[PDB]
Amino acid sequence: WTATSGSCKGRCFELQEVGPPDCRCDNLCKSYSSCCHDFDELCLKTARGWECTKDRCGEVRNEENACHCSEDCLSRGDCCTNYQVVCKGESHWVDDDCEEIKVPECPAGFVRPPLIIFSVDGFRASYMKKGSKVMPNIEKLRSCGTHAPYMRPVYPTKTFPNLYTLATGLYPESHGIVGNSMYDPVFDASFHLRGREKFNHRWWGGQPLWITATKQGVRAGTFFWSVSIPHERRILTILQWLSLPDNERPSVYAFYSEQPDFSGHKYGPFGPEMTNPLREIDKTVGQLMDGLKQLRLHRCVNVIFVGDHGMEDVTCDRTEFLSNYLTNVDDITLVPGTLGRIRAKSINNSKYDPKTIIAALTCKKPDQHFKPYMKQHLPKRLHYANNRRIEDIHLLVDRRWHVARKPLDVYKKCFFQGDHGFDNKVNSMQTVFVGYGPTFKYRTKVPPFENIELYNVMCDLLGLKPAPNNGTHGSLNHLLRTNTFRPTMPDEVSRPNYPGIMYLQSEFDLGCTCDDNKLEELNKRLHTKGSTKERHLLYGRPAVLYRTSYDILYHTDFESGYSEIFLMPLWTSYTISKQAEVSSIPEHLTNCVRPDVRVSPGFSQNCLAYKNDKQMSYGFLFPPYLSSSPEAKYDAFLVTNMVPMYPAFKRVWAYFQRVLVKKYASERNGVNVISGPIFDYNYDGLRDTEDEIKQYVEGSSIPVPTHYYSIITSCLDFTQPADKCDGPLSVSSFILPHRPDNDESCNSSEDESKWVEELMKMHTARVRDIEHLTGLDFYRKTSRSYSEILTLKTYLHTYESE
Ligand SMILES: *[C@@H]1O[C@H](CO)[C@@H](O[C@@H]2O[C@H](CO)[C@@H](O[C@@H]3O[C@H](CO[C@H]4O[C@H](CO)[C@@H](O)[C@H](O[C@H]5O[C@H](CO)[C@@H](O)[C@H](O)[C@@H]5O[C@H]5O[C@H](CO)[C@@H](O)[C@H](O)[C@@H]5O)[C@@H]4O)[C@@H](O)[C@H](O[C@H]4O[C@H](CO)[C@@H](O)[C@H](O)[C@@H]4O[C@H]4O[C@H](CO)[C@@H](O)[C@H](O)[C@@H]4O)[C@@H]3O)[C@H](O)[C@H]2NC(C)=O)[C@H](O)[C@H]1NC(C)=O
Ligand SMILES: Clc1ccc2c(-c3cnc(OC4CCOCC4)c(C4CC4)c3)n[nH]c2n1
Ligand SMILES: [Ca+2]
Ligand SMILES: [Cl-]
Ligand SMILES: [K+]
Ligand code: NA
Ligand SMILES: [Zn+2]
Repeated sequence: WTATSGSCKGRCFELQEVGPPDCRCDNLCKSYSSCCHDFDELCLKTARGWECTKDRCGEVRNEENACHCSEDCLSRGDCCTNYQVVCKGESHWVDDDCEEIKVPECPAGFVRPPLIIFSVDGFRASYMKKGSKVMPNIEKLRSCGTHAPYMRPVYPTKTFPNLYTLATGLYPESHGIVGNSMYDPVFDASFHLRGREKFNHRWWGGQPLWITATKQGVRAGTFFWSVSIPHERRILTILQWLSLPDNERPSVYAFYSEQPDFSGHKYGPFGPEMTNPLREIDKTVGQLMDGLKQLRLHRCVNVIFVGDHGMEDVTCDRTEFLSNYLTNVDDITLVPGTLGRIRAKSINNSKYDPKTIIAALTCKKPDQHFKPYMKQHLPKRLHYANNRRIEDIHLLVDRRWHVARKPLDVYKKCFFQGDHGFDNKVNSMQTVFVGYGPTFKYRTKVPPFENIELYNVMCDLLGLKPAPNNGTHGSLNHLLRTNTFRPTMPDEVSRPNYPGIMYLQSEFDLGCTCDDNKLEELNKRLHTKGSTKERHLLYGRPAVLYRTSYDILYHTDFESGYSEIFLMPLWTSYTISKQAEVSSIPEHLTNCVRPDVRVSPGFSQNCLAYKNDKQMSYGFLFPPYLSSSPEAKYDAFLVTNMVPMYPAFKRVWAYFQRVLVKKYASERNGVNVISGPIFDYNYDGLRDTEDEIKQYVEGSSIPVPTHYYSIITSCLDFTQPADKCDGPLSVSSFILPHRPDNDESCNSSEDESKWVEELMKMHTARVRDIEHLTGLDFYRKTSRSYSEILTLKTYLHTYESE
């Protein structure tokens, strides 16, 4: 109940919200049906429109007007945005040359430059170039400020997940808004776009920017606008808030536009009807900037122009129907559209089986436009699993397609021509970023980056300490003129042991077998003391950031950090020059495994466990194919270089090591490779402790990895070889799921040259994703600045075209 018989007199767009049943006068009251009776009349004036005209100049203040052209309007802070232009001979902000803003030029009483976040729904990244003729204000922001060619949204590329990621720095799995539609089994409640439940605070985790600001004594403008409040009135409200006295004036403001997304759904991303919505967004930007100039704030405010996701062409006829795959289509609930989430219709139904649902949806049709996954098997780069709100069964839908349960669902819900929600690597889902202001750089282009990074930067801009989040603070320092955040490398927690030769061959009973001079004896010894280490370990050894017991092991061709707890390397490092040659495993060595005389039998794997385990085989981290000499090849068969691998996965791994590593070394002028195992049994994206491991090689304590990673580094200037690089680095990485079958690749019964690289590209990763998953910190010793290394660690190689 609201006693809607209070009044909004002097309260229009009040900054603190009042508690029911007192009536509300804030920018959200409409959405709760709780505005006072007189809100429309007092707070939403429209008389005479939004612009001054010649004849309105110097008028007598008429308080009924939407905005004013009278003499006192400036000191009142309520002129139409074009007042100085029409009535004072001033130019529009867009018609002024840009001039570097070296320092904030702010009115007395401002303690920090304000921040205005201008967010645009469905603003696809290519609109910046393709709509540039009809967006002169936006284009001036872009070319004068700091801009990226595009910004990567989070998955799913829906509106609420992305806006809340912008506000918090968190993946949807951590903030809790994991789609536009959700069921939470603990609350037994549902969350929907339409309606009441979405206003309940228990949906919204982490700490959004407005709460971070408030807690630290920075005042925030209310960020959200009821849909019926027109854009002109939102701008005028922000500009009025900017005229408040110093003790009441917010320091951060948000404007939100429902366009161009609204029209993109109806007409497709490039429908000829899309020109008008883009013109209108630009007109609104122009109104803001003209209004800031009038208040002498246009060289004082930092403005962020940011999208939530792009838009793709999608029509009704590109719909796959689960009823064409499943016989039991009625025993399931599907969350449909550009992603699929499947659960049982009834938890009382004990004959529902996710296993058989997945199998019935797997590679069933020659051009099938979606792929089913258990959520823990989704590419780790999506960070889309660790939430009770995310259903165990997920469908990744091809760009341009929809998935629905039954055909009745589509024609009884062609309406739409655009949609979004797909994999966040898809070009059409990319969105925009432009920063303009004293704290941003002047005329600077920065590389594409992920929207999870912006919360830290907005905190920096406001002098706030960010709540814990998924950004990597410092990775966007290159956007900023000042206010940079100077991070330190994390401290190593465990230092390694460097074992020498301590065991005789005969002490090992591992059931392993192998068919195996003063000039060359001095050689082997030096190699084992780390003589070639500067060749194979180019950026220092990775730091171990948790408490554990491990050994550094040196060899001619590679170096490893061997874990006595997990019985295998945490990491193996080697360099393959452009000239390197691929050999094969000689026949006498096909099944050779050799004890490592530096490592006790008790901390070694054993061959017997593999013989016994009919499901599990083994592979090697440093590949025998890339040995530098027949003598060095024996090192590759050490029991300490061995890892557990399903035969189905060995097909993948063998092709990567035999063909692809050499291919990248040719193409990139040498590569440094670091590979290792990952254990993430609870799919939280974080290194498992040993008591979290759910699977072991049968009869033994050898833990089975959930994934294998590799980080492949070279010189960005590929005229210099990877091992002699004078400047910036270039990286690509991956985190391959370690699976007992290749069901994920529909073409797997073909030659590895037809499917393996495609699989690896799907599982592309950031070095930072590998760091969370292993508790290691890479690139500890380079000649580059730490900020630059942080940027490199957040890089994702996406394999999309331009
Ligand atoms: C992305 O960045 C984020 C932010 O840094 C990272 O997530 C953090 O990870 C931390 C490490 O795992 C985690 O720490 C835990 O916090 C527990 C306290 O949790 C509450 O308090 C915080 C702080 O205010 C709050 O943010 C939390 O909010 C969560 O929960 C509610 C709903 O339940 C949501 O509204 C909200 O969205 C958020 O949900 C998300 O996080 C939880 C995990 O906490 C997930 O389960 C959800 O799916 C969702 O993703 C909470 O209200 C604390 O209790 C934990 O302590 C246990 O573990 C420690 C280890 O030190 C152990 O020593 C203790 O004994 C204790 O164990 C006890 O509980 C166990 C479980 O019941 C039990 O088995 C034991 O026997 C013990 O009884 C733990 O320290 C932190 O909460 C989150 N923060 C957020 C915001 O998500 C994230 O890791 C990053 N991702 C990547 C890939 O890097
Ligand atoms: Cl239909 C619809 C959908 C969303 C909105 C919003 C809306 C606007 N800004 C938001 O966050 C800002 C965080 C800082 O960075 C910029 C975005 C949020 C997040 C809470 C989800 C929602 N206002 N009106 C709406 N109407
Ligand atoms: Ca884990
Ligand atoms: Cl959704
Ligand atoms: K076996
Ligand atoms: Na297959
Ligand atoms: Zn939309």
